[PDB]
Amino acid sequence: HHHHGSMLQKAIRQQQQHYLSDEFNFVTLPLVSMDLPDNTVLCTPNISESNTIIIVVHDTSDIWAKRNVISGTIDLSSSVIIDNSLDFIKWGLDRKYGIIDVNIPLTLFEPDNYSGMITSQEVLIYLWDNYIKYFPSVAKIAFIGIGDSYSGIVHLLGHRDTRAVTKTVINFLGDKQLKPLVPLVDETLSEWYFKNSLIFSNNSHQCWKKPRKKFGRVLRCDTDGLNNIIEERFEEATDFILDS
Amino acid sequence: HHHHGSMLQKAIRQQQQHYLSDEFNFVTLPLVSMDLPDNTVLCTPNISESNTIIIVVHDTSDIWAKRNVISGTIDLSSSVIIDNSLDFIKWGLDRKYGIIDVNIPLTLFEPDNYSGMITSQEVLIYLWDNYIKYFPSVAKIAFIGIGDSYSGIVHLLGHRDTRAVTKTVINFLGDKQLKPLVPLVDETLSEWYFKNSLIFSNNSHQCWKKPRKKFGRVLRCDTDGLNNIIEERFEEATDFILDS
Repeated sequence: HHHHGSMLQKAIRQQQQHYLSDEFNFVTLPLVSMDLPDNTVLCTPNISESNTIIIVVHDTSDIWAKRNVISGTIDLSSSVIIDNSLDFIKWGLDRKYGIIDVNIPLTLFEPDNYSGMITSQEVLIYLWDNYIKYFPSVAKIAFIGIGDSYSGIVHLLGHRDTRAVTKTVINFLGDKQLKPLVPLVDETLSEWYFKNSLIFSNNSHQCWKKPRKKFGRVLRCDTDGLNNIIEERFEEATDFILDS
Repeated sequence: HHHHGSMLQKAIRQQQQHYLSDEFNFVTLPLVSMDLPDNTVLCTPNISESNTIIIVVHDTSDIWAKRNVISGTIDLSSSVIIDNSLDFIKWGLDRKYGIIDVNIPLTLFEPDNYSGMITSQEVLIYLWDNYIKYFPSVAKIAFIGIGDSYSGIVHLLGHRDTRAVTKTVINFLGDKQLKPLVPLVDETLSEWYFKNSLIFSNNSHQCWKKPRKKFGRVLRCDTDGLNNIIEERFEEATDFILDS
């Protein structure tokens, strides 16, 4: 039986690309000279001329579907995309913010997602060095990282001076492993990162079973599951964003 | 939550198209002037110059995947295509037969698959009237219909004189409804159809809980599930094929 997991990852991002184009006319941010698909990064038009930007980073979205229990096969008509960034996108558009949506493919068929995290680091560095750094009108960025993909955000904070425009970082972690920030340029960054971040994790997390300050203010949600903790704490998150 | 079922149907057929091209260099049979995708019908090269053709008709393949039980989401790395026609394709290639593979999209989001069956009827009529009818070297066709898609086959038998080249029809039914053949051109066809068909259905089927001759020799397998009854009776099927 032939695996179908990679095809699915691309099918998911492509339907997302479709909705975001039809509904809010997003577009692609050519991440040329990297062997990643075009719709990896998507963004509001005239993003270059935007004041405030929300940048949402995530791994491929989950698919929920019922499953004929004994055949074990997936009910195609019940299949839906659980898009954890869509509500942040709609929230920011409704305040005329610039939106950047980054999609990082999961590393399937491997003990964990180390490699996906590395890709996340590389894409956010490309984004910052070739774009954004050359955005004239950008003032105030908020970063939202869903799942493992958040590694790319923390990496960028530590490997680029950034505090000129970065006002908030949010991480909806779930059951994933906490990402440390190890500053390279400035040690103040440790204190800044703790006072300007929210790291939302599953109630059932390994931690709390003592998180150190390099991790940046970890909070224990009352539920589990990325979708659940985002629903649970979307207001606390957006609240925290606006006060910066 | 946005449905994802249609995208999936196209993603499945497209990975199939990939394997069949890389592994046996299949190609597309332009079904022009119909608003169906290119990879609907796929076939061995030089099909026009083939003596014996196996024609395998099926609905979109199932996807099996484990599912994180409480989040309810699908394990992408465990996801696989359950391709019920692949073993017939490999069986026929290993005897140098011509292969034609027809894919009919399921009608998702509707009480049943009436519409898909109608599409199946239309594609096999297009195939027979614009192609095949004009194949010089074709002698001996066997039809294999998986699931509801078999309706297109029965329809063609009754709406076109066909017995010049059709030697066997096989239907791996499962739990679907039996397709009657109502001859239009010739009444002998009822007797021919019963003596030249095998209709394999699930042990748990509605029938046997008395099938009439218009249905063409229904057999009760010992298991349930298309994949299971094909595994169970692949030899009986191929056996029945060769004796014609």
